Amino acid sequence: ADDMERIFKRFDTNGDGKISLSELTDALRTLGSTSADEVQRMMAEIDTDGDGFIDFNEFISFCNANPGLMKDVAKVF
Repeated sequence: ADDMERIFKRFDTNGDGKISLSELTDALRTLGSTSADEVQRMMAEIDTDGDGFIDFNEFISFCNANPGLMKDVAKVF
């Protein structure tokens, strides 16, 4: 099982290692999420400097998985 790891490695298929948040924040609701806009407008204030990508540390900074935004999203689809 996995909460965010099931998504991280999923988006981490480019070649470098980071994931385009702009694509993640938009590739969440399409899976069944709900609070996608919560980061869609705060993906550059959570950690990302502005480039539009994240290695891992910056990716987990948003994956609080508190309310169940990530704890119940990697199993949805």
